[PDB]
Amino acid sequence: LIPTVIAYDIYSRLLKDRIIMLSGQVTDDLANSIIAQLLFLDAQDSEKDIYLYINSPGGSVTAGMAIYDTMNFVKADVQTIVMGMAASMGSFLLTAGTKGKRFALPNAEIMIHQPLGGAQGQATEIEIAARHILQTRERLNKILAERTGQPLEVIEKDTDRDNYMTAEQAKAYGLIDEVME
Amino acid sequence: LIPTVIEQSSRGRAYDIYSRLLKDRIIMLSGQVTDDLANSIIAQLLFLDAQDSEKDIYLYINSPGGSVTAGMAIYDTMNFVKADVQTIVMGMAASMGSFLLTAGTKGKRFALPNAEIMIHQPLGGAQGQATEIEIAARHILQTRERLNKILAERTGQPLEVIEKDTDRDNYMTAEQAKAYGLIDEVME
Amino acid sequence: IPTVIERAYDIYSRLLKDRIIMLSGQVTDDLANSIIAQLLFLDAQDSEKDIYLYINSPGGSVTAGMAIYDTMNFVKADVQTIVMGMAASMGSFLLTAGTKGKRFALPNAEIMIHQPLGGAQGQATEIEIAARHILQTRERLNKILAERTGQPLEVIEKDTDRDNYMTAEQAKAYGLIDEVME
Amino acid sequence: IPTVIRAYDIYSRLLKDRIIMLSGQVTDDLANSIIAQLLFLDAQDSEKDIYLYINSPGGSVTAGMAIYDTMNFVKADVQTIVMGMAASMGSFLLTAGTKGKRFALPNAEIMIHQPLGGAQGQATEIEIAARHILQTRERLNKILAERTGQPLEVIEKDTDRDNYMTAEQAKAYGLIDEVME
Amino acid sequence: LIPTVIRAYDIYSRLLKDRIIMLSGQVTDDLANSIIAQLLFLDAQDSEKDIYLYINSPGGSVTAGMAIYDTMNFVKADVQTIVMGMAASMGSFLLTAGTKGKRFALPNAEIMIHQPLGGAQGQATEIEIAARHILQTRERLNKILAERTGQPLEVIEKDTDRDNYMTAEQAKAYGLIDEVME
Amino acid sequence: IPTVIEERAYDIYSRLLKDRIIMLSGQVTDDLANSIIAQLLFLDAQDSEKDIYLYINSPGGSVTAGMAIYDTMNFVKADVQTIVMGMAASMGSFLLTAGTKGKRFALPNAEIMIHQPLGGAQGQATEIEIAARHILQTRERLNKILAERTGQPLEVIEKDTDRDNYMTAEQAKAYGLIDEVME
Amino acid sequence: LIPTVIEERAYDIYSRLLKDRIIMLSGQVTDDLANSIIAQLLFLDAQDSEKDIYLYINSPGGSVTAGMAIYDTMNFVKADVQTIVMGMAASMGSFLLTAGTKGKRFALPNAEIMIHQPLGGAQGQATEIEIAARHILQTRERLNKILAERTGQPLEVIEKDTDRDNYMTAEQAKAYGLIDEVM
Amino acid sequence: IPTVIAYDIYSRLLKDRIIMLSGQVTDDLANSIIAQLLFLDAQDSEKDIYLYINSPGGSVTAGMAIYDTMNFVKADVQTIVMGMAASMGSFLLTAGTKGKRFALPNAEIMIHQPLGGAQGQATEIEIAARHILQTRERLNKILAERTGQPLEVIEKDTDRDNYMTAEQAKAYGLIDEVME
Amino acid sequence: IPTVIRAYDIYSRLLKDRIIMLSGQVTDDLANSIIAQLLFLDAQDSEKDIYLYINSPGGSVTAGMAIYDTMNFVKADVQTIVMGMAASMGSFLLTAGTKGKRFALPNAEIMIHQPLGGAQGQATEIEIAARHILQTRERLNKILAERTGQPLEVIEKDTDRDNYMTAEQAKAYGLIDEVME
Ligand SMILES: CCCC/C=C/C(=O)N[C@@H](Cc1cc(F)cc(F)c1)C(=O)N[C@H]1COC(=O)[C@@H]2C[C@@H](C)CN2C(=O)C(C)NC(=O)[C@@H]2CCCCN2C(=O)[C@@H]2CCCN2C1=O
Ligand SMILES: CCCC/C=C/C(=O)N[C@@H](Cc1cc(F)cc(F)c1)C(=O)N[C@H]1COC(=O)[C@@H]2C[C@@H](C)CN2C(=O)C(C)NC(=O)[C@@H]2CCCCN2C(=O)[C@@H]2CCCN2C1=O
Ligand SMILES: CCCC/C=C/C(=O)N[C@@H](Cc1cc(F)cc(F)c1)C(=O)N[C@H]1COC(=O)[C@@H]2C[C@@H](C)CN2C(=O)C(C)NC(=O)[C@@H]2CCCCN2C(=O)[C@@H]2CCCN2C1=O
Ligand SMILES: CCCC/C=C/C(=O)N[C@@H](Cc1cc(F)cc(F)c1)C(=O)N[C@H]1COC(=O)[C@@H]2C[C@@H](C)CN2C(=O)[C@@H](C)NC(=O)[C@@H]2CCCCN2C(=O)[C@@H]2CCCN2C1=O
Ligand SMILES: CCCC/C=C/C(=O)N[C@@H](Cc1cc(F)cc(F)c1)C(=O)N[C@H]1COC(=O)[C@@H]2C[C@@H](C)CN2C(=O)[C@@H](C)NC(=O)[C@@H]2CCCCN2C(=O)[C@@H]2CCCN2C1=O
Ligand SMILES: CCCC/C=C/C(=O)N[C@@H](Cc1cc(F)cc(F)c1)C(=O)N[C@H]1COC(=O)[C@@H]2C[C@@H](C)CN2C(=O)[C@@H](C)NC(=O)[C@@H]2CCCCN2C(=O)[C@@H]2CCCN2C1=O
Ligand SMILES: CCCC/C=C/C(=O)N[C@@H](Cc1cc(F)cc(F)c1)C(=O)N[C@H]1COC(=O)[C@H]2C[C@@H](C)CN2C(=O)[C@@H](C)NC(=O)[C@@H]2CCCCN2C(=O)[C@@H]2CCCN2C1=O
Repeated sequence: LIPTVIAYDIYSRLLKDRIIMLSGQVTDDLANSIIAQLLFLDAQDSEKDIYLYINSPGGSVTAGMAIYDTMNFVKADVQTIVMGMAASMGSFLLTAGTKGKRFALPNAEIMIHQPLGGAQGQATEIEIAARHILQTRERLNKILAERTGQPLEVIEKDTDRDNYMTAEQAKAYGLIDEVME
Repeated sequence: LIPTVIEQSSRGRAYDIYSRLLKDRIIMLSGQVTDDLANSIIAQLLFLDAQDSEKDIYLYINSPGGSVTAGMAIYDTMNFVKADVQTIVMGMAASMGSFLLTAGTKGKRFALPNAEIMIHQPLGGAQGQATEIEIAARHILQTRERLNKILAERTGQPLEVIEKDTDRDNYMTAEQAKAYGLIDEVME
Repeated sequence: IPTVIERAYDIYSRLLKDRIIMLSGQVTDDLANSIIAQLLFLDAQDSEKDIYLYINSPGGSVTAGMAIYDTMNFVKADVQTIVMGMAASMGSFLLTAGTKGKRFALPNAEIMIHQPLGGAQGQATEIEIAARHILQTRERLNKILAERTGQPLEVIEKDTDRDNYMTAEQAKAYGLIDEVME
Repeated sequence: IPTVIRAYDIYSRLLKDRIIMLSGQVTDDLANSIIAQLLFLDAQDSEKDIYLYINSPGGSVTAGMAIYDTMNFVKADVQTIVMGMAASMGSFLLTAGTKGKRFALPNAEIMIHQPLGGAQGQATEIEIAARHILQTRERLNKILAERTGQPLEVIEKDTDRDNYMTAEQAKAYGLIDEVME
Repeated sequence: LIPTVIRAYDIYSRLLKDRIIMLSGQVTDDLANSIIAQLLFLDAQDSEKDIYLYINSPGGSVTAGMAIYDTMNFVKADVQTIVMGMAASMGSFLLTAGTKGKRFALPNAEIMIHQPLGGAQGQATEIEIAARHILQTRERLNKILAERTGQPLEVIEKDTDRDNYMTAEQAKAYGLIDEVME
Repeated sequence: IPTVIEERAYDIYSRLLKDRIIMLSGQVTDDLANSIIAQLLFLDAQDSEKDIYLYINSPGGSVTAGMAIYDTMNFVKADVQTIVMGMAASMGSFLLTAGTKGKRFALPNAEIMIHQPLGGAQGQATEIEIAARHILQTRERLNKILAERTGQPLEVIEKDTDRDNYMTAEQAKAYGLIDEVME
Repeated sequence: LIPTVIEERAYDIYSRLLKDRIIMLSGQVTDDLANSIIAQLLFLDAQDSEKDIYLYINSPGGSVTAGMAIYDTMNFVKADVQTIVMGMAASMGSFLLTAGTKGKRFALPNAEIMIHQPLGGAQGQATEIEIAARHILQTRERLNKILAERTGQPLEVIEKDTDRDNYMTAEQAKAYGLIDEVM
Repeated sequence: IPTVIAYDIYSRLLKDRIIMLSGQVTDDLANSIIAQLLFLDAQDSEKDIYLYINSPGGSVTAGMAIYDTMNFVKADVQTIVMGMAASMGSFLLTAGTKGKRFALPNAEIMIHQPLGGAQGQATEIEIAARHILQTRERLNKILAERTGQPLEVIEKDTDRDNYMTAEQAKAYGLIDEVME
Repeated sequence: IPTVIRAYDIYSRLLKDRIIMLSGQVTDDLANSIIAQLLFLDAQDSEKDIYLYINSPGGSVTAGMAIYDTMNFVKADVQTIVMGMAASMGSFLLTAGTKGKRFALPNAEIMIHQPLGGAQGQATEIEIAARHILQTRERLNKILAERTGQPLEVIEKDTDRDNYMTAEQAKAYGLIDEVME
């Protein structure tokens, strides 16, 4: 499945030029790999930018926040380019790229919505899970407000249901800085 | 299952066959278009344009289609790189496969003589509350409209013709696809 | 299912002799057919005496419900509705369709209103057709609710956007029912 | 299924008054019951009407055509009332009621579309199946044209995809004669 | 599911009092047993009055069908056959087995004729036995079709090679039935 | 299952049993065997001078259930006529040919099949040897009975039951399984 | 499962055969297999278009479009492609066998060759089924024309002969025109 | 799979012209065996090839592919059964070069008729029946040649599963020697 | 599976010192590996012994016989040590080691019993399969008789049901020569 060039596998070759591929569902396993790569790249050289290409429908909130926190932590600027899709945690990591350096390819789809979950058990247990997810929504929304410049109450209205945006629409909304042609 | 080839070289080389073809700027797009496939193709397109933007890239396609967004990722990458991207369909290019075929640089889109090409409308699914279904319907109709506009540009056909011709599964011969504008030449 | 006694009825049939219909569980085509048959039979037998429709239902098929709704309005007899336990979705719709002044809830009944649920699969065109259909279904039901409750249509839309659980007292205040019976 | 006092089950009591219930999916089993009932009622008295109440999403084309052919066979007029839903073969049977005696309750849903099927195997086998279903579409559409007064080419455009109609829309179109309030 | 009519008969039993037999759905051993019992009972009761066999069937077991076929020919009474909806495979075979001059189709009936279907697994010898058996079955059924229709045997072989759908009128023309009844 | 009126109301099979007809249809199981046996016994008690009619449409089934029916047919004082309609295979054909001689019939298009017993064994070598001895004894017993019922010599019955052997009604009359084909 | 051979260089056995211009087409024809065969065909022609390519076939068939991709590639490359069937070449396997350069299509003496019509399925609305039927009939017609050209048989003979599964001996296939010699 | 000093053990045996045929005969196994036979003949047609067989059989056509390849190569192909050679396994055993077909003393050899299945219309079943009968006839003729037995004996003896001892198989003509 | 330093995997290192590990179920695949190893080691040097460590619950009769026949074929003496368990074909291969050189670790379990099998179908087919498995039992029992010095009829009585032995019991019986402490 994965070609080699002269000897690196193609993804490792891209990493030599400070490119990280974030593809598919955001899981603990993917997060661990992205994080290792971000750390390695910042140790090697904190003056040169990192490029994070994103094509993801989302996934684990916590796995995403681990990547998010690691992006903010490294000294180097992290540029983000969405290609294809950035939905849910994918769009959250897109908008976390260093401001001025968050891009979408012209036909990318960006989607924002509320966190999804489940709770089962006694009334008390369901209340604890409800509190937890609502706190998670509130924390992510505050971050979105800061990343976009939109006020908090606008982010709440706009994430109530699945909200699909064009690359241009996302630029207008504040999620990205430029559409690259 | 995947054979390897050796190169008698003065610096000291064993490639798997697909990697040997990539040395000569050929990319194989085979099977269903998924996020994993898209990622590989995109990496390969980027790597080849970095290495040399003056020399063409050759994208061989045999695919029944797949993810619209994965496809659009590849489409946008083809247009991004400085190098011309030639496209050859062998066997089948259906749905997103045919869309990528016709996205090759104009004048350099080919079909092997017995290739099947098919175009249709996007497929999807939605479940839930009326409002959730309305959102999904809007989204897929916007996706149809965007892909149709690009097809109009890529083929020269007017938009309203593209709409009538993608309403149902539309199979074409390599010759029919040349006539229609999807490709430039049938190669013997 | 117990029997009572010289004629011998099953208990539900004995209640039907006194003009009581039990609507229990999911609203399906089979249940609708039975309810409708019972409504018709009771009206033929005597249109001057009221019919009592007891409801404990989480909902079900919109069209099966509408069949029952239309039948309730068709028969000359007044149809009183009492909710016991639950009336959700098409259940609450049928509750509020009872003759005005004769729609009741037992004190600890749960009433719920929301939007129709569905699914669509296939080509963009097919999805559009299904979307139009379910939105038209939402609109037609919401207009009927507006009439039944006295609430304006736009209030009904905001209030059915998500699952909206109500107390018997809250439902009386909202106009779904007329009285809470102790 | 409740009983009423001779002691009848409720559906059998309605049959004494010449009402037949067609509910749920049109299968061979359902068709056989409806057909038996239709035949019985016509034998018993051909001067008095039969009332066919329909709530059905459709089903077998051939099982439907068995009912259709029987409705036309019996001397007695067959009135049809849709309550809830008449889709596909359900709507076809609705419109087959005697003209002037086809009704809908006010909130009935009526749907018309083209026949559905499948075929598997050799090219020859697929061709035979394709010819068969196309001939079935053509026959049904001709009958619909007659039943509605619409011209054949209108019926073809209008059954191309799922076509949902209001009771009022169906009266306008010719499927039914009256909406009963 | 099955209504009753007033002595109190279930609807199928009431039709049997007037010498009508309903053959509906798949032809199985169970169905064959019922049809056969009914045919025998009716002939014992009165051999001078006709029997009416309504058919709506996609076919089924060859041997179950042959049991019904042999019984139809055995009884002294004429057996009229009417197809309504579908008579495919063994269904169409039993349709055409009705007494000549009294085999009917309703106008929109579908009739289908084809070859027998089967399977065999095992040693070469076992597969040869099974092949010989189903070919002999085909040949015996085709001979009887030839006789019932007036078509020569080699025409019946060409025409049953693949699924062959016929209109009521086409089936009249071919000899399978005598009249289309309006 | 339809019902018929005489005012007495029988289910159709029970009406046939009033006239001494027993239906053996489908697979021969312990449950079916129990019903057939009860009916045979009842009919003989009621009157041993009048014949019993056993209609058979069966692909076979349990050897021991079949043998229960066979033994009961021979036990009862009344003659048991057998008519095959459709199919009589394996134990079905064995019961067909067990009818009283001179009164075994086939409808003209009936299929009759004879073969060897089928079985299975799993476990230790000793356990499989036990099972093999048992099924071979079963084959030998049934073949002896078939030889007597048909008039064929044992060695012919062995060659002819080695594999599935389908017969026409006429072929089964020629072979000795039945007495007449009834038109 | 797959042994290796030494020459200071170590090849897996299939790769060693590819060094001598032999391609193995084994098992079902899928998009994955087609992609591998095609890569190999192109690589070998680039490396030297004057020396022949040897395509060994043991396949029951598979995807029509995957097969056509291999077919079109065989015709594209400058080098002659010899084809040898060993064991089986059925459906798309026999199509590829007969696509080898004329004069250089072989069968091992006990090879089985089978030709038939394309297989498929269609589900949905009448319109959708008509589209699918048209497509598969066009596919049959295209393949049959090619077979006519490759064998010398007239088109109407190819249509009668592919109506049902048609198994041929190596000698029968030589007689029919699908191959040139039995080796 | 252990290594020796660096070959994997099967590859080390192939350096000495030994091919292992183990387990079910499938298209994948046949492909590997065939590649190995071809490679060994190209490398040297004067030195023998040794095919060790432990197999319950499998695909008739896969087997015939191997059979035809054994006869094609110029080198003599010796066959040794160890454990089992049933159905196509026994057919390949007896295809080794005459005088060089062996069994280890406790080997089981079994011959029978081909197995198959058909489903569908009477015509389709007839086609399948003709095909499997032709396959039986072809394999039986080859067995007759390979063993020296007359065709009619091969037909009676393959009617049902027929298990043979290494000594019984030598007496019958399937192999030449039992090796101790 | 660890490696040790040339760099061998641990099993390959043991094979350099003429040790073969027979572990788990005896299958065609396992047999093929063992056989290849036995052959390789005899070609390399027929004067030095081979050591076959056994921990196996048994498996395929024919696979086991393949290993048995190979052990007898090779010029080199094959020592056998059971560790843990040698049941069914495992114990058969244990006792096939060169006499005087068959060992058990003190707490090894040895088990002998009869062959297991199955047959389905016609009486004739079952008789064939019964004859075959009885001939297999007789052939194995004869070899056990020779290997242990017990008479055949004792072997038959003693393999009739599962027969578990201690290392000491197995020495007494003749299956092995020594218990090694
Ligand atoms: C226990 C035995 C009687 C069971 C009751 C059936 C009944 O009331 N059907 C409703 C129609 C209906 C069906 C449905 F499924 C749901 C629904 F909401 C309404 C009905 O028509 N009631 C009539 C009396 O019945 C009839 O006239 C007849 C005879 C009866 C055996 C069944 N007719 C009907 O189905 C039809 C077709 N009704 C009519 O023809 C008349 C004429 C104009 C159309 C409507 N009709 C009426 O409304 C009559 C006139 C006076 C009031 N008026 C009923 O109550
Ligand atoms: C509604 C009434 C129907 C009940 C009839 C049952 C019946 O006919 N049983 C068979 C035995 C039998 C059972 C079976 F499961 C299978 C089978 F092939 C045969 C029977 O024995 N019939 C006798 C007359 O009936 C009896 O003597 C009684 C009384 C009855 C209530 C049931 N006896 C029996 O079960 C037994 C054990 N029969 C006997 O004990 C007598 C005495 C000597 C031993 C056997 N018997 C007979 O054979 C009698 C004398 C000669 C003929 N002879 C019957 O027909
Ligand atoms: C291990 C490395 C070898 C890779 C081999 C690639 C190759 O041979 N492609 C085929 C086209 C093809 C693709 C496919 F997917 C299936 C198939 F059957 C055929 C090809 O066109 N070969 C050319 C010569 O090679 C090329 O010109 C190049 C350069 C190379 C890096 C890959 N070019 C191509 O892919 C294409 C598209 N070929 C061309 O662009 C030329 C120019 C005009 C359009 C078509 N071309 C040809 O037909 C050339 C000219 C004469 C014949 N003519 C080849 O044989
Ligand atoms: C062996 C190494 C192979 C790596 C090649 C990567 C490459 O070409 N990325 C595309 C961006 C892209 C990403 C993607 F995921 C999909 C896609 F279609 C396109 C790219 O930007 N190419 C640049 C040249 O490279 C860059 O400037 C860098 C450095 C490189 C290690 C990766 N940069 C980027 O990812 C970004 C963000 N590009 C830029 O920073 C510049 C500055 C302004 C924004 C966009 N840029 C360009 O377009 C540059 C300027 C001129 C054209 N222009 C490229 O071709
Ligand atoms: C409501 C009660 C129904 C009772 C009738 C059943 C019946 O009609 N059986 C068919 C035979 C038959 C069985 C079957 F499973 C399928 C089938 F197509 C046909 C029958 O034989 N009818 C006879 C009259 O009935 C009988 O003679 C008797 C007595 C009765 C209790 C049942 N007999 C039979 O089963 C048999 C074996 N028939 C005969 O014994 C006579 C004598 C020679 C053989 C054939 N027989 C006749 O054909 C008789 C003589 C005159 C015409 N002739 C019937 O109609
Ligand atoms: C790592 C490389 C070493 C590979 C070793 C293989 C080996 O030892 N095979 C056994 C045969 C055998 C196969 C099997 F699958 C199971 C089994 F128990 C035994 C073998 O034959 N050993 C011979 C020496 O080897 C050979 O002569 C050759 C050449 C070698 C590459 C493989 N020959 C064989 O397979 C055959 C067929 N053996 C012979 O031809 C000779 C001639 C008469 C028949 C048996 N032969 C021998 O026994 C030779 C003669 C002296 C003793 N004598 C071995 O030890
Ligand atoms: C080629 C090797 C690549 C390894 C890259 C490691 C790295 O970048 N660690 C992050 C911490 C971190 C961990 C994590 F799991 C996620 C995440 F987002 C961030 C880091 O803090 N780097 C330091 C550099 O100095 C270190 O101590 C590094 C060296 C490395 C071998 C491991 N240290 C650490 O684990 C941590 C935890 N660093 C510290 O604890 C220091 C001491 C006080 C607390 C915070 N620290 C720093 O902030 C140091 C000093 C100033 C900035 N400051 C780094 O960048």
